[PDB]
Amino acid sequence: LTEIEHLVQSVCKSYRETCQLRLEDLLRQRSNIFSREEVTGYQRKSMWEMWERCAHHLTEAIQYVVEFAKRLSGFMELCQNDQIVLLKAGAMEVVLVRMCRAYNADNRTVFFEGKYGGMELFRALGCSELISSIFDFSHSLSALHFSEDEIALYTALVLINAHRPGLQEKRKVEQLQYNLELAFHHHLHKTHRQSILAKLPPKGKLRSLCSQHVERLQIFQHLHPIVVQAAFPPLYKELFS
Ligand SMILES: O=C(O)c1ccc(/N=C/c2c(-c3c(Cl)cccc3C(F)(F)F)noc2-c2cc[nH]c2)cc1
Ligand SMILES: CC(C)CCC[C@](C)(O)[C@H]1CC[C@H]2[C@@H]3CC=C4C[C@@H](O)CC[C@]4(C)[C@H]3CC[C@@]21C
Repeated sequence: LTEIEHLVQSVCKSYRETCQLRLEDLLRQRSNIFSREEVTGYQRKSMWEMWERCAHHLTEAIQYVVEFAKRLSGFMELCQNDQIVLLKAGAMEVVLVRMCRAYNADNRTVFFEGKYGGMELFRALGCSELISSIFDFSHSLSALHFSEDEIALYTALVLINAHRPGLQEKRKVEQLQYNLELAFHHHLHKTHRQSILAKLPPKGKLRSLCSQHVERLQIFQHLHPIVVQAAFPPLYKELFS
């Protein structure tokens, strides 16, 4: 019918094509949990091996988010400066939101390298407080039981934010943002899910968590540079040095 029903469909399709891990796989695998022996195996790995592994997974996760963004109506018609401003500010925020699908609140585990494990899996990295904060964020989000379409629409909005500093064509970003806001709000009304609005994270929370996360990734990358399977030169250039 309207532009807006079509926009819901195209955002959800973009998400489906880029969600990386299927929800029904993630749910089915919840009973597949790392054994005590497997956990010890991970805890004994070098900090630097765990860093290599996690950095590679995080890179790949960011690439799926970039592909998601590229498929959002109007995103590719933004100027390249603005595309990069949006991705730099938002792509890791989206990854952190996407985690909640892979997180099981019943036992505080995340799907990692084919089974579920708790935060203690990552002991060798020596960032227990940061990791705990990330797990807690996913735990808060878990309680919403976000649907796949809610995740799609919400994460589109994490990216398409006209308030990011440094945008050159702010009105163009505003147009996209308003349409996405309408799509999300329409969809929540249609599905009797508007109750989630008051339960979503305060925006400051996601921003500060992400900033802390990226800061730690930068520290590790300075200490122990990784090989990146780089697909997006303008974005790579902004994050790596
Ligand atoms: O394919 C490409 O070209 C490409 C380009 C950039 C990429 N990600 C960059 C990262 C990383 C990060 C990661 Cl994921 C791992 C190790 C070290 C880092 C470091 F912090 F060092 F950058 N952290 O946040 C972002 C990010 C991206 C957008 N907003 C935030 C990923 C793939
Ligand atoms: C600060 C870093 C050095 C260590 C970060 C440790 C985390 C929080 O312990 C990371 C390590 C690997 C990360 C995961 C890598 C890949 C994915 C798939 C993506 O679709 C959702 C997020 C998800 C599931 C990540 C969530 C957070 C993880 C699970």
